[PDB]
Amino acid sequence: DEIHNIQCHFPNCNRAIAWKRKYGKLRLIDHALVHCDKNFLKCKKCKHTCHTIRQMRYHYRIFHSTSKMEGFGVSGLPTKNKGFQKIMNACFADQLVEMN
DNA sequence: TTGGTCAGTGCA
DNA sequence: TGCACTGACCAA
Ligand SMILES: [Zn+2]
Ligand SMILES: [Zn+2]
Repeated sequence: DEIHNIQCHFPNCNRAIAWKRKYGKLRLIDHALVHCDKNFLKCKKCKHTCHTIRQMRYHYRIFHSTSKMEGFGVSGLPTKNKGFQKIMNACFADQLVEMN
């Protein structure tokens, strides 16, 4: 369970993500969403939507300073959506197989 | 300012 | 096991 870099397989993406098993899937999903033009992340306190989990972290920090960010793991994401799955499998298909 | 990254981990 | 959340460095 030592940190190893996982190369993103999105076309022309040169980013690798440092990864180990305790981390789980979320930071890989989060990087895959950088390549996504849909807005699958929906705020639970207002109508705002955005592309990545990280952007939603920044949204709660700035716009909902007294709220706890909740339900933004795998279990709370639209993992059965076909467009979502396409982006995931374009980036980290090997690591995001058992996502559902 | 925005937020992509690393690093981290208690508990089911 | 790995989920789903924490704090923080630093590029743009
Ligand atoms: Zn990538
Ligand atoms: Zn909001």
